[PDB]
Amino acid sequence: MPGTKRFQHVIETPEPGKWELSGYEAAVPITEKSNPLTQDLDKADAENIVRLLGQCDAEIFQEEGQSTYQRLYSESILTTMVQVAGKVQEVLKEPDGGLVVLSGGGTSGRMAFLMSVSFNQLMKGLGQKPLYTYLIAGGDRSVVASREGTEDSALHGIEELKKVAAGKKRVIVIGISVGLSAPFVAGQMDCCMNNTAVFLPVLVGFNPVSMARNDPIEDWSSTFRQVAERMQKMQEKQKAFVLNPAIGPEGLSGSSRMKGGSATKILLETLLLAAHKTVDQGIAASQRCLLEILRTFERAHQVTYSQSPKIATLMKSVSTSLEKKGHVYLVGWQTLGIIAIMDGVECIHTFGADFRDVRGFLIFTFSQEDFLTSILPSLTEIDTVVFIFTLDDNLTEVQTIVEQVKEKTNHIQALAHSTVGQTLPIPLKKLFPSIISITWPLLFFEYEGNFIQKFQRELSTKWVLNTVSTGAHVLLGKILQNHMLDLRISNSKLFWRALAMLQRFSGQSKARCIESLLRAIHFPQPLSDDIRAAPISCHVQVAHEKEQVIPIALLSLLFRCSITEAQAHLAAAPSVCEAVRSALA
Ligand SMILES: O=S(=O)(N[C@H](c1ccccc1)c1cc2ccccc2o1)c1ccc2c(c1)OCCCO2
Ligand SMILES: O=P(O)(O)OC[C@@H](O)[C@@H](O)[C@H](O)[C@@H](O)CO
Repeated sequence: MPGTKRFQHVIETPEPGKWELSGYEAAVPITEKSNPLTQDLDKADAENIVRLLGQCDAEIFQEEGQSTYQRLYSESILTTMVQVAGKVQEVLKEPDGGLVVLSGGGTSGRMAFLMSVSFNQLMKGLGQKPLYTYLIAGGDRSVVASREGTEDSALHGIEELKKVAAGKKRVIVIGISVGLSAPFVAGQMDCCMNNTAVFLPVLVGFNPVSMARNDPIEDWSSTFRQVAERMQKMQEKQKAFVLNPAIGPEGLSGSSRMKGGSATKILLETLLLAAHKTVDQGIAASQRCLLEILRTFERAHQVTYSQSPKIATLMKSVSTSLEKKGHVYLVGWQTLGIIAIMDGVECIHTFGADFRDVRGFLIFTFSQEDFLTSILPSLTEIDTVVFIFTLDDNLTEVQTIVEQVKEKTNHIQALAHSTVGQTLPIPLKKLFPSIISITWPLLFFEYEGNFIQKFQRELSTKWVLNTVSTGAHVLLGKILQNHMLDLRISNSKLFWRALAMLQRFSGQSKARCIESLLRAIHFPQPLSDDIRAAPISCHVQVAHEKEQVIPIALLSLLFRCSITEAQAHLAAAPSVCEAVRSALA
């Protein structure tokens, strides 16, 4: 019947109690799974939220058990990392005509960007010409914008890759997709494989290839799964690589900006730095050079979450200011400013939040007086301002800007990174009562700009900010168990996540979930055979423009009622979250 093909890949909803014996659950990609540790995230207080997320984050470093998924520390992964270092090196030895591309959509593209800069700094620092570039879905503007719609075109990925790959002779394309999901990346990998004289593709993500997306890509003939399966075959001859450890599910189901983004840095910085230090030593990269770096990153989780109580506090003050319709500001210097801005933007699509609700600033790029004159005026008793810097920063810029803000608001808080035995100028010190200071041991660093110190701090800040922004919103009751029910459908992945969530929370059939979703999307238009047969992009484009789509679909199912009825029931309830919560009961 119409819509049969569009929806063929969808698994049937399991009967009550057999979620598993169906094999529905064994098919849920790890990156889409519910994390058992957070099944009551919607009840944890600030302190537990920090603990549960710090624990989810810990799973990146957890080793493989004995019939189960390879992980970061597994020998198959580390060995692939070695052989990939190997190949970066070949390009490091012939810079002329050589290029290294790091590419993803959304947070994967964001991660790509940071790391491209870093490794270009390192090559510059040695007086060599920078060989790194990034690519992000929607172009460069996406790096600091919520633009969830642009990951959906394979042609567009291939375009940008063709652009940047100019008249280069040797090109390493590291396609980064956490879910092994983004059509943007799928197209690049496939293009690399049709020209391995020039291209070497390395696919990075955190699902088994058996769980990679297998739904049709609208501008492309093969699926992500097929693309990845073919890369895996080429790996035996070292012409493609698939680097895909399991890190376990996200604490907020499907929120791959968290662990997936963190693991992406951890994995690739490790690997790239190894390749660099070892080319200079004229020695092959080895599992042992990778491990040193991996273990430093693992200390970095420990170090970072040593400050949990102060993390939970800042969480409370972020959450308060948002429950009172105030705003939260994130002010930080160099690369940590950038990470600040990434976190705030991501709250827009992740939580349905205003750009002003949690916003980031670099000293978006608003310098000292500029920020003092324009942003500083608009503050308020209930707002929160957050300062994020190292002690190698312009601490005279810092204390000034804090001085002004202190009058306009008292809920200030800071996150400061020091090597041991650096001290905080006593003015600054007096301005913060419980400060989140994170002090790092000394480590022997090979290069000019201490790139290993940079990676530790960026990562630790990411964890802190992610855990804060995410927990702030959970506290406001806006998450259901460990799902964001009320998301904006802005791409095909998110369409599938909505449909899966409808099956999960209603328990009702596939066909009914699909119908209720399309009805809620296209209302006031009824279901026609055209709509049923439409490509998924048509549904996304209409759904993107609307509110409460998923809650309305779910009410419809729960009350076995029409869209008209569900909408009017929603409007006659204190809140979305109450309407849904009470219908589920
Ligand atoms: O397009 S799919 O091949 N893959 C997506 C996916 C794969 C890899 C990374 C992210 C997302 C997906 C597959 C999938 C299977 C079970 C439950 C949720 C699911 O989400 C797909 C496969 C099966 C699906 C489904 C979608 O829609 C939701 C309901 C379950 O049936
Ligand atoms: O890396 P993927 O699986 O291809 O995901 C790419 C993007 O959808 C993803 O990063 C999204 O922007 C984030 O909001 C997920 O929290």
